[PDB]
Amino acid sequence: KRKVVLAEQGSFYIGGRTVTGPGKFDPSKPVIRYSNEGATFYINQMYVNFQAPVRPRGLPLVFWHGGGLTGHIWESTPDGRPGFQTLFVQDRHTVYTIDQPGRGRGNIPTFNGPFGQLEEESIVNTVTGNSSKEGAWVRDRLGPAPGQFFENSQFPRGYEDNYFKEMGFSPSISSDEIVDAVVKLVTHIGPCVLVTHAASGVLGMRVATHAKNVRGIVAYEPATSIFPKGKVPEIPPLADKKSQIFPPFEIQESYFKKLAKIPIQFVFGDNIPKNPKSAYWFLDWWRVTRYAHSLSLEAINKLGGQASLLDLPTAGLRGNTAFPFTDRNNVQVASLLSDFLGKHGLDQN
Amino acid sequence: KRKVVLAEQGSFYIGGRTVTGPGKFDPSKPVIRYSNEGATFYINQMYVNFQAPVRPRGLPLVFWHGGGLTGHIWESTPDGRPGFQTLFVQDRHTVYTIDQPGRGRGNIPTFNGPFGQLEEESIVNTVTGNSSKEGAWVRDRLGPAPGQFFENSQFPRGYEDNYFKEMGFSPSISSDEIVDAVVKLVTHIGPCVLVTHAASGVLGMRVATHAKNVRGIVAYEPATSIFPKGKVPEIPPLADKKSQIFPPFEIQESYFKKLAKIPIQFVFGDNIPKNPKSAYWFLDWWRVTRYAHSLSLEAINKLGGQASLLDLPTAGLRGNTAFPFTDRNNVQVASLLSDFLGKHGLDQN
Ligand SMILES: COC(=O)c1ccccc1S(=O)(=O)NC(=O)Nc1nc(C)nc(OC)n1
Ligand SMILES: COC(=O)c1ccccc1S(=O)(=O)NC(=O)Nc1nc(C)nc(OC)n1
Ligand SMILES: COC(=O)c1ccccc1S(=O)(=O)NC(=O)Nc1nc(C)nc(OC)n1
Repeated sequence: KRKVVLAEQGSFYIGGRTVTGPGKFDPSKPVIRYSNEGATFYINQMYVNFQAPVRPRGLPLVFWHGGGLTGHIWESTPDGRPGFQTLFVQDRHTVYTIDQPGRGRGNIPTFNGPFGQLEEESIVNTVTGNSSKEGAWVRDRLGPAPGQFFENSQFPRGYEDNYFKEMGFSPSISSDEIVDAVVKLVTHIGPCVLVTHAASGVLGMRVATHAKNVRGIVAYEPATSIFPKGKVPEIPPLADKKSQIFPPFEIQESYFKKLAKIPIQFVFGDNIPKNPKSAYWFLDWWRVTRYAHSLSLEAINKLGGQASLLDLPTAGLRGNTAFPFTDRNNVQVASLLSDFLGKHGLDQN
Repeated sequence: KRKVVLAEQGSFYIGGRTVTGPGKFDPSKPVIRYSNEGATFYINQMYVNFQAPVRPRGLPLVFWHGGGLTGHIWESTPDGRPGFQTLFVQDRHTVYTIDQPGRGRGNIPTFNGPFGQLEEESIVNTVTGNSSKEGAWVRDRLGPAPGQFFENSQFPRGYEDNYFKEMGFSPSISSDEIVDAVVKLVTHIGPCVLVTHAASGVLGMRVATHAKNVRGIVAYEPATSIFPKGKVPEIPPLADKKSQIFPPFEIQESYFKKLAKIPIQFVFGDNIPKNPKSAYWFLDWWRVTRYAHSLSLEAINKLGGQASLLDLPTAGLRGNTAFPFTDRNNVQVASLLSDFLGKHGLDQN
């Protein structure tokens, strides 16, 4: 289960831009100084790792971590079992894993001065936000409240510290610049499949509308829905009658229609309530978010698309959290991803 | 050359602590708030990646990136050639690569509020520092000034964008907590060899004094020298008559003496001047820093140690920058590391 034969592996940086400070650089003066003087900074670049099997079959897969995460989530589970990177190299696909701009090995754009500030220019905000352990517990549906598990949970219990340690903040890089980096990667790779998660769901949909090389999308528990501009359907508030899900992203119809040209599957785990749940905000949020996604997929299919929603319990998999690819049954989740790739000819040369 | 066979690979988090905000978490209230209310945060943890060959021989190697870097520098060179991770798995060692706390996939400790601030506590400073491309160019001895290359340079010229994109800022995490994370890793792995670089040089020396499982150290271009407390020798200022090298780190003699029990090699590349160089601050800084290291190694050897300084040009390798393990001749640099491991039996079971 653990062995991997790689024809090659490596990593590289792609995308980003530069910004410059005032003045000029003098090599005779002391170089280590609290100064942006004469300085060029590379910002907003992305880190990319690849592992290629011997005799690859089908298209390369690009695994794109969710919000506050890194490519670690595709390498191993919190309890140390193989992640989708190993499983899909064994399945004879070349596997790319990224750390998007602002996360992990991607660039965090800060300089000499208050965080994110280059002289009088704010590149990213000095004030950050970040989830807590308690917030992530309920966001990821480990259970209804921090420290409590659903009876059926597939989470690797006992490895809570390892799991939460993988999460962190993201600086306020524009989503446009994150999408731009991945479009550039897709141009470099050629035809490929995006496998996204949570926050990267909407971003991968956007990439596909800018990059014909994206030949398929599988999105685990996408966090933000997408619709044609001016065609957002009625979406109810949450059960508290005060809160809303994330405002759906709206794109020009000419771009939205490109989503009808490739197979797209959204995958949801377990324990999303069918009925309003005012006592558990994030459970209710997932109910309405999943509903919004069902309408988004319906809109793609009304344009001639092939967009599907897979609820893992309907496939016989019970208890999955919002990270099904690191849960205890992740091999069975991977099997369902292999099935999708195979049906759509994405595992053939 | 590119093929690699792994018995297993993976990644995990280790080390760190938790800090908490005020109050209690309520799962019925909107979870996504600009608030540290009832929040627990994991901070200062380290990311660790491992790749194990089939039938390893000798001790595992722990590659520890320099300042502002990540484990990427051991994965691949800027022009995409195999890094030391691949080369040493091929050489039958299990290889660990880390992103230390504050860098890459390691934790950046920030919350809801100004960067680094958890309510009234400053976990790390809101004001950051960061090198520029121009500063790094001269720091790493690509040439005497930005845009210029030393004759016979082994830098992968043409891949400057890739190279500089791998560098970034570090938040003000205490060095004690960075050392602590690696001590914990060394306890987890067992007997091992540390391979350090620039800023991580002094940190690896510190780890060895706290961790008997460190059985050898190879340090590329270490940035800060280390001496027994009260026993720092006279070190001259730089040629500009005003600047100094980094204040040497001082440790109690009982800990310093632990450095005499293991083989230690410091490795330097090319173009460090033998004579004062007022016009090029960082070249002169390297001259005096290397001198200080020569005295540190002598101090270890006078306590019965096995410490040595390897100047790559004396071994027949010309043109190396301060990242010799990513230069064009990195295979030959790796061969010298294999030689060190073999001399001391660190490549035998
Ligand atoms: C991996 O999960 C997602 O991708 C994900 C999944 C669902 C919603 C949102 C995200 S997120 O990551 O973009 N953003 C996020 O979680 N932010 C956040 N911020 C605060 C301040 N508190 C909390 O509490 C949960 N969350
Ligand atoms: C990888 O190199 C080292 O490890 C390394 C090598 C030699 C010295 C220092 C470092 S460092 O990385 O700890 N710190 C550093 O470089 N800081 C810095 N800060 C500013 C503000 N400007 C510049 O200009 C160079 N440098
Ligand atoms: C690393 O060295 C330098 O950086 C370096 C150092 C000094 C001069 C030039 C270079 S160079 O690399 O930019 N370019 C170079 O050498 N060009 C060159 N072109 C021809 C056509 N013939 C010869 O030499 C006969 N040289």
